[PDB]
Amino acid sequence: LGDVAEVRKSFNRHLHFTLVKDRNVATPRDYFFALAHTVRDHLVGRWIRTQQHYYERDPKRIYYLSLEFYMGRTLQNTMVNLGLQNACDEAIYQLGLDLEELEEIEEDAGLGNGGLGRLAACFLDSMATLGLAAYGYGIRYEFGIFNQKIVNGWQVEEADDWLRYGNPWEKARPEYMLPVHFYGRVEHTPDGVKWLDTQVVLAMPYDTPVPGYKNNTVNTMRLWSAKAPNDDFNVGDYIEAVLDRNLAENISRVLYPNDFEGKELRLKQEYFVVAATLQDIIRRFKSSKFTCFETFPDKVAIQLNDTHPALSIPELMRILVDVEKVDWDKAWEITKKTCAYTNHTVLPEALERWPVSMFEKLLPRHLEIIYAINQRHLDHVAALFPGDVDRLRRMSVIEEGDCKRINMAHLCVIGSHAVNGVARIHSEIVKQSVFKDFYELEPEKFQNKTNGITPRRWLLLCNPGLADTIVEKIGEEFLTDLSQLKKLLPLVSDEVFIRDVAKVKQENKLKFSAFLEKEYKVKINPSSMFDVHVKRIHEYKRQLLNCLHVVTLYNRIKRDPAKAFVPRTVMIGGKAAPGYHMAKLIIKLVTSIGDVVNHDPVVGDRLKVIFLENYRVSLAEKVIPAADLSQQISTAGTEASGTGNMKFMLNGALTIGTMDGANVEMAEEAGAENLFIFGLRVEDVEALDRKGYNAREYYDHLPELKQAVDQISSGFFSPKEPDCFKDIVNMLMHHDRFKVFADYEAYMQCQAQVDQLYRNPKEWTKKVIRNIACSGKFSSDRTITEYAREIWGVEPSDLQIPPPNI
Ligand SMILES: Nc1ncnc2c1ncn2[C@@H]1O[C@H](COP(=O)(O)O)[C@@H](O)[C@H]1O
Ligand SMILES: *Cc1c(COP(=O)(O)O)cnc(C)c1O
Repeated sequence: LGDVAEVRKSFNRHLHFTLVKDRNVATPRDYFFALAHTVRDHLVGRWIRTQQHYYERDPKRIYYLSLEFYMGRTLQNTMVNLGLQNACDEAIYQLGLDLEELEEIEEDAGLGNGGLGRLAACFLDSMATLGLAAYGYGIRYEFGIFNQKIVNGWQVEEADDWLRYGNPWEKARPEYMLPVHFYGRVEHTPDGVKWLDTQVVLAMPYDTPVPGYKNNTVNTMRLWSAKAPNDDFNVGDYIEAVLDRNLAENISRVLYPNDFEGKELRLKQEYFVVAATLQDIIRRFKSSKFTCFETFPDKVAIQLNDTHPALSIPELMRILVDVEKVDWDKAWEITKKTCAYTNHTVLPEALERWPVSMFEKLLPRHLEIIYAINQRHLDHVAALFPGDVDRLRRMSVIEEGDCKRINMAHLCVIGSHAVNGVARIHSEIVKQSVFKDFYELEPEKFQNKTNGITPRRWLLLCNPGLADTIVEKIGEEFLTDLSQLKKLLPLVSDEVFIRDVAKVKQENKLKFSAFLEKEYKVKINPSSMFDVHVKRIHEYKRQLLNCLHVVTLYNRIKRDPAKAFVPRTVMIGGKAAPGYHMAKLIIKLVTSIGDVVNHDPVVGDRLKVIFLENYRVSLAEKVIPAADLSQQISTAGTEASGTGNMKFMLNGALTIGTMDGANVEMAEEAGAENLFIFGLRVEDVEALDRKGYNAREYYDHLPELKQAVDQISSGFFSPKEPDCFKDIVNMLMHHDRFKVFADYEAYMQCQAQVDQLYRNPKEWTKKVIRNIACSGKFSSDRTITEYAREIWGVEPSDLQIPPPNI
């Protein structure tokens, strides 16, 4: 291989010319950067051609607007999409360095927070792999969300300085800079509408390449960085200047801030993307090779990932009507046609709203436009449904209450040609209840796009073991098209293949066990069940339900210490919101139970509790390839979809969960007999809510529940602070809105079936091979082809990029 040789040549010249350092003064970070730069060079060749090919063969451009972009680590994905993974592994070894060591040096891209963020990052790869003409638009947050640190068993927020040493992937484009306008006043001149006396913030773009698997199509991600305009002056004009400089800087500083009026910043953040993005979008349309804006809805697609970029609608109206001199009605039919919405937040309350006063002050022009839109619309409603006063209020963009407020979700539907849902079941609720009146008027608008996960990151990267077990028995083709996993369905009875499936899982379990032993300092039993419950630390996610399970499990080994019980390694990961009092207590409860269960000799190795500190995109790639059991035990009627569960199924993990969200469509895809479904279903939940839930009906009338709960309340797990979980008890007893005790029995007797199925080796791995065979639907490429066809009006892989030279 001359590849292995070539990688070694460029690494040295990068270290010597780009980094300007010799091996004698180079840190492992200097070694990562030199490697990262070598891998980036191979992307550049495609990138330049891909972006010039789009200018040349002018296709319709897709624009994914999102605040969240949970990208994670780039190096590994980049060299796998380039096939150099093996050549680099050999070349890095040849330089007396470990690739795995360098990969761990790389920081997590502090651009996401949860499911919405990863959704974006997966989608971005799929569009690239499917040869699409797409772009990712977002904010270049400098400090991300935060780093989780468990101090004395509690969560401590640490600042994420992931840009301290700088990203070796992103390329700054200060020449493509744009102005974002704020505050000021409006004026109606004979020429047009003019927005003057405005405060200006600079938008500086940073582009990061998005490579496609195998294909020469490498897209671009434009993330904007807030900067302030430069310059006689007094103290009053010095202090305001130095303050304004910094205030602009904290727009692209931290994701989802609280500060209490850090609300205006969150609004400012949204308009910073919207304005910057759209000006750049339009610029590309008019800067295209060879009255002008008629071809706009045929050459531009704008997907509004949740209510965050809801301002794109009145902003596009603004730019077209006030700047481009376009007719309102012409520009409005364009707006509707060039905009598509997606709703993740189920039930009409988590739906984003903003006071009119706050809009009156910050975006006075956008308010006029929104007011105008929410009239030409209401008048059309008064045409179809005359005299219906209560429909008008139910459908208005402007809401009433303690003060007038603009419902951004209404504006998203009124302004979009297609509104979609994340899961079939969820999507129906969006139609039938969330936007009931908008649905009747236009049912053809409302759609569904079931979410997906990229098979490269969530399989080829993290679990190459399981991948190669499918590669030689099917052929690589399954990586392009995931539905080809049903081709291994007749291998449910193949004797040589079944043991080779568990061979991979165990070869992964040991690697993660070593990580667990080294980092957390606990004796890990690899022969035990790898129970996992990694997600947002929230009450509706029911982390406490899994707690109660391990409490009874601990008491069962204390009751019958002789009994040969099924060994486990209960893993609960995730992060609590900084203000969330209850979720912080929940993290403490897990650590309190662990400091009891792990530090006990009667228990030994048949039970280990371990809270996963700093659950990220990098950590998920470690835990999921080595996980036996997967928990998605959320209260039914809450989880809309969820993408986590999908990563497990593909990596050979039996899921436990209620009949809600992604669980419904998985049990539909693989059969409810092949998944540990338990607890109340949506209607039973509805019925219990009709009954009027009481906790004492469950606490007084149970043996091992009473024990487990009065253990927590007594302070059996917090001996030095016996009243530590007072608020946890008081909740589960009086103000528990996610019926935790109502699914206690159901969860445990379900867990008994889980316990017995794992007692048998072949029948567990047989039920597992069903899950891997049915995961095909849950491909991100499937969702992207569905967006490209049912919404964006584009042909997948119709425009392919040829191999260039120099
Ligand atoms: N006049 C032009 N001739 C050839 N390529 C261009 C031109 N303008 C832009 N491009 C391509 O488009 C990319 C950057 O422009 P944009 O797509 O507008 O961000 C570069 O990769 C260029 O190769
Ligand atoms: C996949 C993923 C999620 C989403 O999982 P859910 O169960 O849908 O909440 C969240 N966070 C990280 C870091 C992930 O990798």
